[PDB]
Amino acid sequence: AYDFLMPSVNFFGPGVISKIGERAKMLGMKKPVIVTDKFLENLKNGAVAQTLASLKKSGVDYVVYNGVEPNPKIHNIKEVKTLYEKEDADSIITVGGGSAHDTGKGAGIIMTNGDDITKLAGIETLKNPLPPLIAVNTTAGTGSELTRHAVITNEETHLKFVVVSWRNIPLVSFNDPTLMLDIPKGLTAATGMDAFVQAVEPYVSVDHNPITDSQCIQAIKLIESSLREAVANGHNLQARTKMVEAEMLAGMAFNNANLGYVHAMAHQLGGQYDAPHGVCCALLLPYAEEYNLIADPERFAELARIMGENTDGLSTRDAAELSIKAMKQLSEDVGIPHSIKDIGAKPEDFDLMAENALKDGNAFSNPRKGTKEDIVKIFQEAY
Amino acid sequence: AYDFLMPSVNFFGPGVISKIGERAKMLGMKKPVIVTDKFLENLKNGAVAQTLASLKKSGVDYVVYNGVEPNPKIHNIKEVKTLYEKEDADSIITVGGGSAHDTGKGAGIIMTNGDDITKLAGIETLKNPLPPLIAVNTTAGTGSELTRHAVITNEETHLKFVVVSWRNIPLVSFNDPTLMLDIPKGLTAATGMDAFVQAVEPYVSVDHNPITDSQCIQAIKLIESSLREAVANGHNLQARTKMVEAEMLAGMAFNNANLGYVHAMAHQLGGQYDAPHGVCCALLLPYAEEYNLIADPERFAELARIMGENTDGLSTRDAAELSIKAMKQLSEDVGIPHSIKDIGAKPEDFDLMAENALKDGNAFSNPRKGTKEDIVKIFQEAY
Ligand code: NI
Ligand code: NI
Repeated sequence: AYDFLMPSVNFFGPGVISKIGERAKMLGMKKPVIVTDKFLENLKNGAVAQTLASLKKSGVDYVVYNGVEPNPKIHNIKEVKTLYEKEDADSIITVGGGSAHDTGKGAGIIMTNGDDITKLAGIETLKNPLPPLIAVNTTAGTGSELTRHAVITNEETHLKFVVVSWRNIPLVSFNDPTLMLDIPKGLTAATGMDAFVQAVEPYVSVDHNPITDSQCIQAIKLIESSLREAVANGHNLQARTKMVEAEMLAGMAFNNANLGYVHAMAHQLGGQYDAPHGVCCALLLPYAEEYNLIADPERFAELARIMGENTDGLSTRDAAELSIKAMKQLSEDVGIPHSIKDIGAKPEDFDLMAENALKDGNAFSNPRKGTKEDIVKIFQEAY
Repeated sequence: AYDFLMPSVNFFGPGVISKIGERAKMLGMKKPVIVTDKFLENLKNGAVAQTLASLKKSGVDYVVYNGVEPNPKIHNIKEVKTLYEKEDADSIITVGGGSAHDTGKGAGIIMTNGDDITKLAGIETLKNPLPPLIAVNTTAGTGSELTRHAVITNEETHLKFVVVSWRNIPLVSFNDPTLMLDIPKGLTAATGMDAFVQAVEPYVSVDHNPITDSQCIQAIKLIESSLREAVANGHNLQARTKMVEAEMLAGMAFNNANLGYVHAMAHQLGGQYDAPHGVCCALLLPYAEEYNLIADPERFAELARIMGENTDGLSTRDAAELSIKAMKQLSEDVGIPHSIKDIGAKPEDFDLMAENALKDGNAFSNPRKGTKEDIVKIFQEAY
């Protein structure tokens, strides 16, 4: 009736990378495709270079794929899957942010099943599972290394459809804090807000449960205390670790109870202006939730306490505001723009972009379903 | 460096059973051994009868094993594994309490690897994993359907050794609240305390982490509010559900940070007097933790708040007591005996049983390592 979908093994803390090399060995895998963006291939902090070697070190082969695109295309999947057909892979290893992992998952399902991303779009339509996937992740925000979602972009009506199948879930997650030093200010603030959005969205979600609620708060608790630190001293590993924790505890929950509107709205803005996922999420949250108050502000009371607001003066509805206050404040501390106008949207675009909220699968888990009116009026509120 | 080990799919709420039949089908399995005790085979509330049929209903075979013994023996494993060699199994399904699941896991590992429970005892010594295991569980306490532990008993020195390998972890967990109506007063109080012990033990544990801490409290939060209910109105499903939640949220955490002494001590008493695991755990907890105070009573402050104690008057050490008070009170509400004397132990046995605490692997995760003296003095305190 209600399922809890998490990866079977998740490694954490420093060494987690090397240790997953060992676990990729002890799992009996030989020749995998590595899926990543440009930056990491080019760079060599943690890079791909330090992994490929660490991968060969515990006795295992390798072949990389550079050309991964932000907003993973149906083309990238075909390019990277065919790319390894020449080496006949058994495991897949994705290094990078969200955009990387979704592709790996794309190649994944299609590498086993009938090669057809949209035939495979919807809920759990696949019969076979993806080839053992190991998600080495470098962002502190998106939960994709654990998540059962791969969203693949496709340039026909420039559609963005969803493969929400369980047999996407990776076999092992790995989060080495050190691969996340790569994140510079701008990006740790972006992903760091994204994760946190992912945490409140399900915490108020229609389909939240004990487990969710639980992981969701501690995630925000960990963000309050450790986010701003990482944004200043990106080098501070201790905050870079607990931020990594947050991102997963957040993942755990948002995977199992979905998101509300903040994501449904911000998904549209992210691929109709190509504005970054995390910032368009941060800039929208306080208004998307200020709306959500009426239905369940009893829960924001927690969101607030988790923010470290002393709410024992306030009643339910009024405390729920102080949470919106602190949410909004936090973003202005990590240097997210305060209004949408800055990101460069336009009021003439609002009626169109809002119709597409009805279409985003994630929207159904909002605690309070809203008329075409009030949701456009949220975009105005966003201004 | 730090791993998080949970099953890949866990179902919950009513229907979870039938739904796992579907998932056993959609996974492409044909002929499994079912592992259970007497009671459930004999009985037919949820029984095995309702499962075997529900299993055949989604197109899959079946063969049961009745003779599972409390404190699973090395003999039971051999009996049930050979039992299905005649039908050549592909999946395994265990229905029942902890004693059931440990056996299923035993058969499991040995059904793939060199048939040698103790050759396979220790940490992660196995190379291959167990045949896909699905743990339908009927107790509200032991986490075994998720846990990476199988402890197999063996009558040579009457040793009780541990197969603490990850490749034990089941492929799917299922918790249908309705299969837990079978639990009568005495047993829901026993397991219900056991789970809760499992929750504090890691919450103070040396190797606790954010995820642990998180799941651990909500587990106790859910126990406070819903345990006593289930013990009175065993028929009350709503409390029987949130109790089922607790038991796993507890599992999640105690699997990843181990336990302290309460378990290390109570394990000995459970197989040197054959007294029930849960009650010998409940009767010991307040004293095992009253000792633990000095090292970290800052955390009991939470345990307490999670108990619903208003602790904002008290300082760290004194609040930590009120938690011991409430822990002790809770057990006397669900009708656990207040002293060990009642269970029928003896002071002459104490020096012997205490030496065996040094041997219990779980003991190493106690926040405060204790001399042979103070731990025997805990048994006295237990009196
Ligand atoms: Ni997101
Ligand atoms: Ni136990």
